[PDB]
Parts: sequence; structure tokens; C-alpha cells
Amino acid sequence: MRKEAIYHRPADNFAYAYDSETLHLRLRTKKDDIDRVELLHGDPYDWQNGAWQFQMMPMRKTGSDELFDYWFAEVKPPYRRLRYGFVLYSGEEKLVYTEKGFYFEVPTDDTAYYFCFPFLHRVDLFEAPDWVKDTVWYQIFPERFANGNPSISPEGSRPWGSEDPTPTSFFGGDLQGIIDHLDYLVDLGITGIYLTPIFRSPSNHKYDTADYFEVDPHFGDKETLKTLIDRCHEKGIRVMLDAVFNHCGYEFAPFQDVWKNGESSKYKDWFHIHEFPLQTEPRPNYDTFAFVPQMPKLNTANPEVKRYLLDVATYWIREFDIDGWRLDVANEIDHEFWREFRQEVKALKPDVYILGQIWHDAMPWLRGDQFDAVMNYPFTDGVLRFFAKEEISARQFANQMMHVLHSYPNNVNEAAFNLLGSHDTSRILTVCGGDIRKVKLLFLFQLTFTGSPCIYYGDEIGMTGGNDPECRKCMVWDPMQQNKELHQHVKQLIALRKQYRSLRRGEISFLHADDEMNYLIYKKTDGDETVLVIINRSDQKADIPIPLDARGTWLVNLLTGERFAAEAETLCTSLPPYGFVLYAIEHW
Amino acid sequence: MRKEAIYHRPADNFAYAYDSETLHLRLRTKKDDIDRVELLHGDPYDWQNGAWQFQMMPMRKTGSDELFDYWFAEVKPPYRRLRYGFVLYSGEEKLVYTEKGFYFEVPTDDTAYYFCFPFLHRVDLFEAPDWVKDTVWYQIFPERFANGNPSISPEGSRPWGSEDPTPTSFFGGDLQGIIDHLDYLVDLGITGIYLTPIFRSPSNHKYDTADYFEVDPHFGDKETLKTLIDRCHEKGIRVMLDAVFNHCGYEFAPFQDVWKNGESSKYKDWFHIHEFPLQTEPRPNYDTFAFVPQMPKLNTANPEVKRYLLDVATYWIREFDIDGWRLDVANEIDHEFWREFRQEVKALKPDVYILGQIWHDAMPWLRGDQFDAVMNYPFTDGVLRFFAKEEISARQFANQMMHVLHSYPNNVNEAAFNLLGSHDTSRILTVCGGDIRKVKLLFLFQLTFTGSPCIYYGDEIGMTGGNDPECRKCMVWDPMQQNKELHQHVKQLIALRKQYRSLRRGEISFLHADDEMNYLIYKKTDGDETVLVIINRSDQKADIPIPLDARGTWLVNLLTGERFAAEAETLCTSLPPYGFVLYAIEHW
Ligand SMILES: OC[C@H]1O[C@H](O[C@H]2[C@H](O)[C@@H](O)[C@@H](OC[C@H]3O[C@H](O)[C@H](O)[C@@H](O)[C@@H]3O)O[C@@H]2CO)[C@H](O)[C@@H](O)[C@@H]1O
Ligand SMILES: OC[C@H]1O[C@H](O[C@H]2[C@H](O)[C@@H](O)[C@@H](OC[C@H]3O[C@H](O)[C@H](O)[C@@H](O)[C@@H]3O)O[C@@H]2CO)[C@H](O)[C@@H](O)[C@@H]1O
Repeated sequence: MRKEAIYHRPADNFAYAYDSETLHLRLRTKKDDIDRVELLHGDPYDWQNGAWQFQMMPMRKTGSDELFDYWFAEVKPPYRRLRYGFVLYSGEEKLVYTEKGFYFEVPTDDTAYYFCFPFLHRVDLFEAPDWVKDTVWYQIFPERFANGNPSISPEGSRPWGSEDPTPTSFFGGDLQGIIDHLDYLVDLGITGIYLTPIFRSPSNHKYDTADYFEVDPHFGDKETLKTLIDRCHEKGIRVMLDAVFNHCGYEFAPFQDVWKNGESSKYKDWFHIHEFPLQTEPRPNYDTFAFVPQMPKLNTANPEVKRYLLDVATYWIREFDIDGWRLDVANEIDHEFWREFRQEVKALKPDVYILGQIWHDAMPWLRGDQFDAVMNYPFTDGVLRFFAKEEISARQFANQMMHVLHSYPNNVNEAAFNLLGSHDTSRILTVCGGDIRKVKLLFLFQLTFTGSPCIYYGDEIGMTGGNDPECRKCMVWDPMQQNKELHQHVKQLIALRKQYRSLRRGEISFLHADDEMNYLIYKKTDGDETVLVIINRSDQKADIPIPLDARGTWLVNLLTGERFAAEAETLCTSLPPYGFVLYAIEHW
Repeated sequence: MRKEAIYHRPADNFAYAYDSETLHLRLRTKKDDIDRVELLHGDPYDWQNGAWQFQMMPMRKTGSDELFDYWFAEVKPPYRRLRYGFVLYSGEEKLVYTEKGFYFEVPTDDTAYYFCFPFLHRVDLFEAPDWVKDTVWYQIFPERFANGNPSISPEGSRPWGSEDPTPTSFFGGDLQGIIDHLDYLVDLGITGIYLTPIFRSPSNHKYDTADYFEVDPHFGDKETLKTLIDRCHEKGIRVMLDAVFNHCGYEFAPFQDVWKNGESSKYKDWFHIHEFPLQTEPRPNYDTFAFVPQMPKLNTANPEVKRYLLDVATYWIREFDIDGWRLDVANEIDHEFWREFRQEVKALKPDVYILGQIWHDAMPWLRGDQFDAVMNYPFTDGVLRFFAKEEISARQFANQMMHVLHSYPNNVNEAAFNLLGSHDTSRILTVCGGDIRKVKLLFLFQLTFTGSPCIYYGDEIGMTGGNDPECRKCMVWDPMQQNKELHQHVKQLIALRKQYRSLRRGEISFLHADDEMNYLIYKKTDGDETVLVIINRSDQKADIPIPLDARGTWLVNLLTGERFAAEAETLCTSLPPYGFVLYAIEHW
């Protein structure tokens, strides 16, 4: 029992309101250092004789990362007010952790010793559109999906798929192409399309916005967008658009004016300009995305720039009915803006998925007053290092997955954007060194993990390539090229996910196999149903023992449909190289 | 090194923008475990020759508590963007602490391992009024200060000072009384007056409001309030009113109504009612302050309530130019509401001090989007447990002191409302058990601590009594009965506080004393100023040595005036029981 490692603080991941009456509490201890923990809790004003009235509830260890045990307790305070503490036991030896420090005995003559959650407010409750939890995304890079209309393909467009993607090449893909391949997506199981920037911009990626109210001429038109979205909506698909608000393009109307007028520009305060007139040599004299001259940072602090951006935001929702906004480099925009952004957006269309792009611990942006989710990169890094690269062991993977999960609140975790790759990364199959068997595992872990999974175009058919622009080759539409074992694999898994809530929203726990270096075993539970997953992460066959109690326990193979039961001597599966299996557990 | 004890989370007290180009980073470690710490930092996009240009800035240990060491670092990102990690040294052993975990050597092929502080936006910077940081408040209980206008006292009042008050007694205290005695305060040094509730309320404490827009008649009228405030302004004193928004009183018009027309009431949504019709037996079927039927909880999520309390907030400010609101039981009101509260208030009178009564860690209400400051109860707890009750040791008081301070951002601690007692706690003299010496040590530690200190009426003249109602006696105006020793003592200190910047805005640290059981040596510094204080929390004469490097060292007794130099053998200090001394330190 080492106090040095004990920790809890009343906010974010450690203390939060799950729903209106239930609030969850976490505690963190040294790995294996504690046996059991009990939450001390009671209404702040419940008193009898100079004694505070409390109840004791045991906490359950929900996971462990490299060097910490995480404990969980969910209490529905009688009057929505609560004061709590923790009683730690190490082989019957006890300790008392509170806001005022530790003690051998439980203080009861005042409540200032204890941590406090003053009151459960419905309006503060974190809440992300429920649908996203059941959705399964497919990110599209319009320029390279499908050229469904050549008349508007920019001059120079290379023959589709012909050569390798360069920073300045074009192939003529357009929104019409997407409308032209929607069934394909509807067949895969996709239920949401996330598109990358489409508003008019010089480049092929469109991350350097030219006009936030115009559909890039080469992609199509308002008329064309609407039909895309409506066609998607009738097919049961939601549409997410990308919003590059951190900065604009060199060609942004206002920026041009500041450049050709400088100090006297009607828009000098629209940017982060230090010296006049603007320069670029050696480096820019005005803040930019990184050090890119064509991407001058917008000043979201100016009431105008702010009004404008808020207009753009509501415009598209109000005029096209998109179901969400993906906002890149969002972590670089001030919280004050994001606070409004939500207010306005949510005022218009309540269940709009506001996904901010953040490449690090995003807790400050996931409290309920801003984004609904972020890009779960820790998930990405993890899954790849284990399944694809094979650089970390299974205990390590379980460690990092638990580490990222206990880092946020449960409801925030339920709406996490889980992707294995993107337009800014290498192609998952290329990371797998070309091993399809591995990619199969990624999708497997992806599609059984709680949250909102996203699939990068072509990763389901086996596309390959390095990192940007290499990961942006044209979609592959010829069957003789698109690895079908994967298609059916993905398609198959997407089906299971829709079928099993535990997969979509349940809790995850890792069972210790007799080799935490190549075999990974875990299960998903939403309290009602339970699915079990066993993976053989190695290039050899293996006989794996399923660690389950057999009393009234039945397992169902979700891939073959087969069924059977665990006896007074349960069994052990055995998969081939990179093999796997899913079992629905029944407790009769 | 103890990895499990090392900790850092990019937010709240650990990472925060101090100003518009300077941000603070803080790290936690097991006390004495780490030799040195260095902050590894650099701009997220400054790469050259394929290597991330990052620098190594050494960190400073600003204190420790029971179990930890706290390290500090001040950094100005060249482009207001920053990626960082921490490097720890213990002998030859090296650890690199990052968002992605511990490493035994600086990873450099990426910036993702590192903790991140995206951008420095002025709109996200924390800012409490500055005037507050040089103020010294005096808390008054209008009912017990002075019966300036005996024509409006309530029927039944007792001759001023007749006997010990009761929860229902009245001594006809009024606002005129305050005005009449302003000179007494102007003489003491008071530069800020905080008043408890003054709006219409059947009680003698007025915490159960009847009408937020009416000044209790027995206290005075709108007109009388102006003059008190206008007169206060010319004597250079700020005025702060106490607003009770968490709950109303049984006599509050809207509630009375619900109490007549149940579920049909046009106001049933201004409260937290569980079943209709309302009931108080066996217990109230509606949420109240604690379990007090007379105090119905307002539902600040309701749009009408919300708009109402906001108008009340800006009404008095707007028409009476008050200098700040002390918001009662603020931790039980939703965050969203406080966010409007600040928006509204600040747009009206930016320098309005927004103080919230939160009896526990309040990090969540102090991010700059809600409260400017809260009652620093931890302060009071430590201060009394050591100087008054003599329960904890000096070392303990020290840790407790650092523990709190390090749980908040330097700029937040800069505006803390540091009080020793209220109309809710007993009397400081009564807690010292009569010893005027101990109490005298309290004013000392209070008036040498950073923040905004406050003095309970009478404390400065030796008034006594137990916990509510006993602590709310009638202000002793008889010179034959008030304790003039303390008065001057207090008048003496507030003066030094005024002239010694380092005393109100400086950093604090505890010079390890020999008898780490009864002596306390600490100094205050703001970068230039440097005051040192030595206290003999003992009932015996003590010879206490001064731990200071004496190469160009000049001490200045801020009490006698005497000046002297420090020699190789650090000068020792002789002090009587419970004696004390403050020196000004000059390095030449
Ligand atoms: O300017 C050159 C590149 O611009 C565009 O890159 C986009 C990127 O595609 C988009 O996802 C986003 O990325 C945000 C992150 O960028 C880096 O990875 C930082 O480390 C991280 O802190 C950011 O959050 O924004 C950029 C800029 O618009 C083009 O897509 C890319 O092809 C160009 O090479
Ligand atoms: O009739 C009930 C009481 O009402 C008033 O009490 C005030 C109190 O003076 C004011 O500071 C504030 O206190 C809130 C705190 O109350 C307790 O101390 C809890 O331990 C703490 O957690 C709360 O934050 O609000 C109450 C209610 O108005 C009268 O002053 C008091 O005499 C009455 O008993």
C-alpha cells in the first residue's frame, strides 16, 4: 500500500455524472498494491450526532495499465449531492484516502475531509448524439474516390489510378462519384460518410480554404451536394463534413486584401499579423498552420471572424442537413470559440456530431461544453503497434488500451472516433508489411471496440501505399485488384457489431492468457450481453485456453454459428496463424 | 525513481497560460526521490535536418507536501505553440516522462510522445480583478454592526448588546450603522467591505431571500444603499454584496404560488419539485438547502429563473455600482449558469470581483470562464489547526499550506479570499481558547499570505463566542471592552501589507527550521521584495537560528526599524513565548 501512487480528483475522468441520477467515480492505485477498495459516500448534510451519515460500497478494478490499477464505482446519490472518500485494503490492512489526505480511521466529525460532487446537474451532463455510438464511418477523400463527372475534372487530371499521387496531382474524383458508388458503401455496412474538405480551394486536398460557402467547382455544386446527402439519408447514411477553421488559404478573400493593403486593410485584425506588410521570407511574419505560408491562421478572437465562422457552421447544417462537423487543428482554436460553436450548432440541430481533431489528451475539450469526441489517436497508435508492427506485447497493448480508456469518462469513451488510418498516415495494409492476416485483426479489434469506428477508403479492399501523399491513391474499383477476403471480413464484422450492443457500447476487459506476448484475449460487456474475443497474434498455430467459469455457461461462435457449452472442465480453442474467434457468452 | 509518483496532466494547475506569452508548467514527484528535473520543450512544428528543434530548461522545486515534491517552470513559446515532456535525474539514472509514458532516453523521431499546450489565446487566459490583490476585506453582518437608524429596527429588538443572540434574535442592526462607522474602518486599513445578505428576508441573517430586488426595510432603502456605497467609494473602499442564488425563501413569491396551485403553477419549474402538491412532512418533497424546508432550491436551468438571477446580478451592479458578488453555495449551481453569470457581469463592469463559496477543491469553477475566486477554506483549516488549536506541527502546517497552493495556478492563488473566520465559524479568539497571543499569530500569517484577506467584524478588537449564533454578537463599540492590543496589531500589519508588495502578491516558501516541531520560518518574495517571518508557535522562550546565505545580506526588522548585516554564522533570533518577527531581506 503506497500512498505515493494513490490518486483521485473530482472532475473529468475521475469523477463525473453519467446520466441524470448516476455519477461514476474512479480511483487509481499502484498495480497489485491493493486488494479491494470501498467508496465511502453520503449526502453532505446527513447528520445525526456530530457524525456524518455514510454508506460503504465496494469498488471494482476495471483495468490496469503499465503501472496502475483503476477502480470503478457507480452511485446514484439519494438527493443528487455527495461527499465521498475511499477505504483501501491490502490484505485486511486498511487506509483512508480523502481530499485532506490519508488516515487510519474514518473521520466523521466534519465533511471537509472528503471529496465532493456538490450536485448532479442535467444541463452539465456530458452528452453526444446517441446515434454515433451505433454508427460506423467511412472517410472519403473526394478528389480520389471516383470521377463520376469528367466535365468538371480540372485540366491536367491524370488518368484515374494511372500514376502515383503527388502533392500537386489531380484525378478528377467528385461528389458525383460518391453518389455513383453509394450502394457499394451501403453494401459494406457503412452508415456514415465523413468527407474531407470540399469547399473551394486551389489544392487537391482543400485544406487551404478559398471560400467557406462554396463547393469546390471541380467537386460539384450545392445542387450536387444536396442530392448526395439526401440520397445518403434515404439509404440510412449520415454525412460529416470537414471544417478547416484554424486557418484559411492564401486565396481567402480577406487575407488577399490584407496582403494587398497591409496596415490599412479592413481585415488587419482578422489574422495573427506581427509586422506590416505581410512577408514569407525567411519564414512568415504572421502565425500560420505550422510554418505554411499559404495557410495563415485565422483569429477566432475577433468578433467578426467568429461571426463568420459560426455562420459557415450553421449554414451547411441549416442548408444541407449534414449530421456532423470534423474540425481539424481544433486544439489550436480558443475554448471560448468552441463553447459558442457548440451552443449555436446544437441550438440548430441538437444531434449533430461535433468531432474536433485533437492529437493529444483532449480532456479539456470533452467536458460537455464543446466537442462530443475527438480523433482517438492513442487508440490508433496502440492497435498498430500491436497488431500491425508487432512492436509491443499483448500486456503492453492491454495496458495502453486501458490507459486511454480510464483517461476519459465512460460516456465520452462511448462516442470516440476510432480509425486505424487516414489520409495523413500510411496505409494499414502497408504497415502490416503487406500481411492481410494482420489487417483482418485490426478491423476485428476496431469493430468490437466501444465507440464510433471509421474506415479509410480502400482499406477494406486492400489498398496500399506510404504516408501522404502516398496514402491518397485513387480508389480501386476493379475486382481483380480489390482483395475480397477483406471485404467480406469487414462486411461480416460490421454486421456483428450492429448485432451486439456489448461490442458497440459495452465495457472491455483483458483476460490473462498463458503467454502475454502473442495471444490476446478480451471480452465486451454492456451489463446485458457479453462477447468474448480470442486472437492468435503470431505466425504459428496455437492452442489457446478460454478462461471462463462453466456453471450454466454457454458459448456461441459468431463466425461459424456453431454452439456448445463449458463443462466441469471447459475447453480451449486453437487458431491458425493470426487466427481469431468471437463467442457470445450465455449465463444460464 | 518512483514512476508511479511522478505525475503531470496538461491542464488546470499543471499547465496554464500565465499571461499572453508566458505559460506555466508544473510537475509532481515523490518527496526527495528526484535529484533534478528539466523541462524538455519546443514548437510542435520546428523541424530541421529531420530533427525536432527542442530545448532543455531546468525546473525549480517550488515546494513539497506530505508525500510530494513540486517542480515549476516558466516558458514562453516562440510561436505560442508548445510540445513538452520532463526529464528526471537521480544520480546517473534518467527518466523521460511524456504523455505516452516513461522513456529512458529522449525520443526524438516524433512530437506525439509529448504533452501539448496547443496555443496561447488571450480569451482563454485566467483573469481576476487586479485591485482585489491589494485589498483587505472586512465582513459585516448588517444586523449586528450598528443601529444607525433606530426608527426602522424590527419590533422586539433587544437593547444593543443586551445578551447572547439566538437564531431569531434581533438587535436592529442596519445599513446606516455601517456608514456611521466607516471612519473606524478607514482607520483600521479596510479597503474592501463584504456584506452578508441585505435583501428582504424574514430572518435576522437574511439567507432565505423573499425578494432579490428589495433591500430589507429594517436595513434601509435603495437610497441608503447608494450613499453607503458612494460614501465607501470616496473613502477608497470596495463593496461586495452576498447573493443567494442556490436557494430562495419560503416567502419568495414564486414559491408561495407553487405552494397554492401545485402542478398548474406558472412557477412550478423554478424549483426542484418531485411530487405535487408540495409537502414538508414527513420531509420536503422538493429539493432544499441541506434539509431545510424554509429554503427551496432554485432551478437555474429554467430559462426564466436564469434570466431572473442574471438581472438581479446586473441590477445592483448597474444601479449601485457594487464592486463584486460573493455567491453563496456556488458549487451547487450548474456550470453552464455560472458561465452566463460571468459573461453578463463582466460585460457590465469588468473589474467586478466574482467570489464563490466553495468548501473544497474548486479547480472546476476556476478556469477563467466562471469564478474569479473562492473562499480558501484549506487555508483557514491549516492556519487554525496550527496557530490556534496546536494540533498539527509546523512541518504539517507547511505541507498543508503548499498542498493547497500547488493545487491551483499562481494567478488563481493570487486572488484567493483568505479568511480566518465567518458568521458560520466560531470566533478565532474562542478557538485559541482565549489566548490573545495565538490569535495575534493568526492575523500575522493571514496578513503575510498571498491573496485577498478578510476580517470578521470584531475579530480585530477581541470579540468572542462559539459557533452560530454565538459568533454573531453585537459589535462591541465600548472602548472599555474592546481589545486595543489586537486592534493596533492588526492596524500595524495591514499597513506593512500595503507597503510590502511581496506580502500580497509574492511566492512563499518554508525555511526548514531546526525544531521542525514548534518553529516556523518562511519568506515572501515577488522577484524583488523579500520578507522573512519567524514565529515561535510555543509557550516558551526560544532561540531560533536564521537559515540565510549571508554574502551581501541585510535584514530589516519591519517592526522596530533596526537594520543589521548577516555574518558567516547566520544570526540567531531570540523570541518570547508566541513571539514573532519579520525581516526585510536585501542582497547587495
Ligand atoms: O500544409 C501542408 C499539408 O496541409 C494539409 O494538412 C492538413 C491535414 O491533412 C489535416 O488532417 C490537419 O492536420 C492537423 C494536424 O497536423 C499535424 O499532424 C500536427 O502535428 C497536428 O498538431 C495537427 O492537429 O490539418 C493539416 C493542415 O491543414 C494537407 O492535407 C496535407 O496534405 C499537406 O501536406
Ligand atoms: O437556515 C439555514 C441556515 O441559513 C444560513 O446559513 C447560510 C450560511 O451562513 C452561508 O454561508 C451558506 O453556507 C453554505 C454552507 O453551509 C454549510 O456550512 C455546509 O457545510 C457547506 O458545505 C455549505 O457550502 O448558506 C447557508 C444557507 O443560506 C444562516 O446563516 C444559518 O444561521 C442557518 O442555519
